[PDB]
Amino acid sequence: SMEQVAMELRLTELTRLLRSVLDQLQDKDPARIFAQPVSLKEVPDYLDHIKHPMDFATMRKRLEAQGYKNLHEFEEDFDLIIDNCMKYNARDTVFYRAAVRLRDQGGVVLRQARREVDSIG
Repeated sequence: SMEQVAMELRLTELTRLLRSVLDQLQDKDPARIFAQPVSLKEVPDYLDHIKHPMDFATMRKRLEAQGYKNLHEFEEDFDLIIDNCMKYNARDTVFYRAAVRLRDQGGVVLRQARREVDSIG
């Protein structure tokens, strides 16, 4: 049907917006602390601490498979990146502080994205 292809046109254009947003988020992480999953070889206890790991490459795989149905789902994954790091790493660490900074700077990007998703539809 044609309406399935308009919705697919909706999902497709959400994906185009979300890719730009992801690239802008991933620019606020020049250290690449959040680029890949935490290594279970290097942190073998990680899953005892963090139940739902996330990272930018994992978000990107999902985006490219048109796996984000709305902005809420995408924000949930970006919030896992931040939140997992602030739980696993102590307040006085380079990791924790990188997450705070990503959260702060990301908020600006996400605030305008929410306006574009509502505005464009």
